[PDB]
Amino acid sequence: RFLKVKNWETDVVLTDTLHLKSTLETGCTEHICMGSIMLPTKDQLFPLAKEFLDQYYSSIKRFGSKAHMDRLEEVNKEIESTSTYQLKDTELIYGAKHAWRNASRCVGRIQWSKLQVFDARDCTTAHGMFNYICNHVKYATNKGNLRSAITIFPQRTDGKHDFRVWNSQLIRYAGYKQPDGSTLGDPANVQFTEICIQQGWKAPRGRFDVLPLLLQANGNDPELFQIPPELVLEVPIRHPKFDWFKDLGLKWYGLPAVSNMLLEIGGLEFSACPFSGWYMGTEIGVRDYCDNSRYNILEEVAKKMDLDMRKTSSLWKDQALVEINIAVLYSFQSDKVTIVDHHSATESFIKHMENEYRCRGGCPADWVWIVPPMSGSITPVFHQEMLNYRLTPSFEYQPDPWNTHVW
Amino acid sequence: RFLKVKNWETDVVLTDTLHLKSTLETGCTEHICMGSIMLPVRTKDQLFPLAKEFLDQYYSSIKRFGSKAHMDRLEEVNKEIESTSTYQLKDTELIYGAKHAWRNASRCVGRIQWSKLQVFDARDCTTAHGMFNYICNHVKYATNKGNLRSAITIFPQRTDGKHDFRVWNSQLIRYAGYKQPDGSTLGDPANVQFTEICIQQGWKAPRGRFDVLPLLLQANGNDPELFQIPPELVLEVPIRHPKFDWFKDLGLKWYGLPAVSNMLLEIGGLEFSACPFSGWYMGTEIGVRDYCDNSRYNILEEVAKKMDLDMRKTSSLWKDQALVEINIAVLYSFQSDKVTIVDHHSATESFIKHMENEYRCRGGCPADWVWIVPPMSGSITPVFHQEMLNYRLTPSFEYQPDPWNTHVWKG
Ligand code: HEM
Ligand code: HEM
Ligand SMILES: C[C@H](O)[C@H](O)[C@H]1CNc2nc(N)[nH]c(=O)c2N1
Ligand SMILES: C[C@H](O)[C@H](O)[C@H]1CNc2nc(N)[nH]c(=O)c2N1
Ligand SMILES: CN(CCC[C@H](N)C(=O)O)C(=N)NO
Ligand SMILES: CN(CCC[C@H](N)C(=O)O)C(=N)NO
Ligand SMILES: [Zn+2]
Repeated sequence: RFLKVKNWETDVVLTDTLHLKSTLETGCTEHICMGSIMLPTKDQLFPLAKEFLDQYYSSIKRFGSKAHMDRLEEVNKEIESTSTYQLKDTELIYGAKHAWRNASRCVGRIQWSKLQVFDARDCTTAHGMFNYICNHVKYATNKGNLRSAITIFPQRTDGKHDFRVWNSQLIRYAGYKQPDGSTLGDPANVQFTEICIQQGWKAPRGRFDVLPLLLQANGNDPELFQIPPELVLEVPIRHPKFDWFKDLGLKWYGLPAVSNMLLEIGGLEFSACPFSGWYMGTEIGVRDYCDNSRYNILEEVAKKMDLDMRKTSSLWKDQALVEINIAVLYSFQSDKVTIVDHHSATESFIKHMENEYRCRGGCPADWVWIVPPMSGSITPVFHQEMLNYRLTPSFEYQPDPWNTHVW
Repeated sequence: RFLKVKNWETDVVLTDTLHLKSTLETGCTEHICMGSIMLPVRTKDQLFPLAKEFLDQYYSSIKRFGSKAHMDRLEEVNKEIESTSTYQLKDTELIYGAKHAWRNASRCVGRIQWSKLQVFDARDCTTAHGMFNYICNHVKYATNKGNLRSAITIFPQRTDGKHDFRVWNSQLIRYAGYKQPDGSTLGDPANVQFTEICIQQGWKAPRGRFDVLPLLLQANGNDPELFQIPPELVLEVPIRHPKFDWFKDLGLKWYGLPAVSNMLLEIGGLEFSACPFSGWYMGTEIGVRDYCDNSRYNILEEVAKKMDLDMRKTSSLWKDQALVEINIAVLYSFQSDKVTIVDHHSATESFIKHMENEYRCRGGCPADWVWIVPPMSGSITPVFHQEMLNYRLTPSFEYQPDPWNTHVWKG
């Protein structure tokens, strides 16, 4: 019931009690660990509501006060009457900050309490969604001095009037299969791009075409919009030592903004809740650039560095990887766009874990996602035992809308 | 039930049925994953089903399930258990058992090799000197002048828990660590406590940065005894770099034979508390962990100093740069001296092939992603992208408490 986690580099042992407040299921059993798997009515709603208001009122030191009991009554009244209920602005902000706080795959949670919440629950159309999103984009980007933000569209009702951003992130690049057989641009977005084209988008068929937004309001058929090019801050990639690096013609965008997740607060479901912070360097330079099913540039880069690519044991892939990652960090820092390196981010997360342990009784963390995709063991998180469990409010995966939508 | 795992790089999907045969616990529950936790005297009653399960597995593997030889062996084992409270494995079963413990070892990336294991039967051993002799022969055999061969040596099983055979060393070959009065450490900080025990037992310490530790060997529950492995049997590799000529002046070397000696081998309910085994190194074990962990030799600074990297900010990736150069050095050195070693690309790629074959032929391959993914360059290896299922099959290798914590000293 009381659980210990040990850091094997420092011997510091922490005690976790927060896991006893765990709501949802992990995917694991006593027989099988699924730690590495990517994706493992009125009566339902009141305990969920209660559980949430209880933690809310506890957080503002007013547990069992008049205002607390009155609110539970009011919400109780409203559920019984309307089958759903509405959050106060205060609850909405608390809920969103806590969904981030509870995100076990997020290394950047030291920042959790500095989140700008944009309430877009008064939104009714796709043009309105586009407006809200442009405003979020400009606010978060802040001319390169990035600020964390979330924009929250209206909650699910009967489930046939869902708000959804069909895009996986607000800003991503198009993917195109060619007669050649190869892939131009980002192979991860080939399918979404096809959906855009069949919906009407004139694709310029280039390597780094910022995708348009495909926005769905009120369960209606989704609609296309180009984000003002002037609002999409992009960074050309160069190297502080390699003159040739720029000739690869690589760029990335400054704003990482996940737009396909579902925010659950007090049982209510917010199916459109795009949020953004800022990049850790490895996300772009290791994953986006070097994954075999992504831009897959290691082969080209190693060539230009004239490494011996005959045998895997020369560590040529490893050498190029480091340089590509040096260039990403340098390019962002030179253009004054917020970015964090994996050493600094993981050092912060360890400090955050210690704060959460002493102030909250723990910190759900998924080691598989928290450890950076390069240089794992030279970052402190590699050596830190973590317990993974699901707390609410939460960000959840949800099915991609094209498989769900009834046109 | 059928469980699917996906590779997110290739979209190849595999189906696991093998997990249905898993008995032991993971530490995880429906409410908590303990997948990153390092560490999450049997009755007659508990012993017979364990023996039965094992013997059924053994007889199935040789295509003799339900045969007269199978049934006679169950009855013979049953009788032996009721009469003596334990039983003895036939040589054939011991070999099968030891190979399957390796096959089942979910944290081992080298399992493509599982069917090629030389098993040395040391169950006739009675004394610490006997153990020393067995271990010397294991080292010489496995080393093979640099052309490493996988091996395990199996000492007598647990009886009453008061007569255990144990190798107190965590690996047969390791370097001493010494805590200085000024709080710094000479040698390997991981081995300070064990080095202190050795000294107290009467080892005369040379007190340098790479002193091969003596063996501390416990036979039949007696107090352990010290022995020095003959130096001519300990193959070592001076570390140098293919392009950086100052690298040799760091004074680094490592030993060629990685030989885990502190684990417990479970076969058919029987417990083999001393079962040292060895394969060969994957380069990152030495170049990433042994050299660059902060709590190990911790050489990152000195290497980066010598490379003249910008060290004023982490975001130069200086640590990452030094790290790669050190790992190139380790692979180059071992290759140049004709000592078996495998790089993390080759080893992970082979593991994925192994894993896919096991799914097809066996119905699964339990694997601990946290341990399988190498400690540098994670996602440019195919294992990072492979979903895995972790579960516990027997025969198995298990952790056991350190013997200095449990031993009853006789004096
Ligand atoms: C402030 C800067 C932030 C940093 C440096 C950061 C860091 C990261 C990183 C590196 C990942 C892994 C991404 C991947 O591999 O695909 C991640 C995942 C995640 N983060 Fe953050 N984060 C930040 C802000 C935020 C914010 C503002 C939120 C929500 C308000 C958030 C919630 C999440 C969630 C839910 C995931 C998992 C997403 C998934 O499963 O795909 N993070 N974080
Ligand atoms: C043949 C070459 C082999 C290679 C390249 C290899 C590779 C590895 C590596 C890199 C690890 C992780 C080590 C660490 O981080 O401490 C490991 C773990 C392990 N391997 Fe192997 N292995 C090999 C042979 C063997 C053999 C012969 C056995 C036993 C018969 C074995 C059983 C295990 C076990 C039980 C672990 C887990 C150790 C622990 O939990 O501390 N392996 N393997
Ligand atoms: C199969 C495995 O779970 C998968 O590759 C994970 C591993 N760790 C990860 N870690 C992060 N941060 N992001 C990812 O997409 C992944 N992918
Ligand atoms: C806390 C964490 O489980 C621990 O540091 C693990 C991570 N993965 C590992 N993987 C291997 N191969 N060896 C290790 O010692 C570790 N250490
Ligand atoms: C969640 N993450 C954004 C994910 C972006 C993605 N990994 C990418 O590398 O493009 C993040 N840094 N939060 O803002
Ligand atoms: C288990 N592993 C050996 C472990 C050795 C350890 N990583 C070391 O570097 O000393 C191995 N390759 N087996 O042969
Ligand atoms: Zn688990």
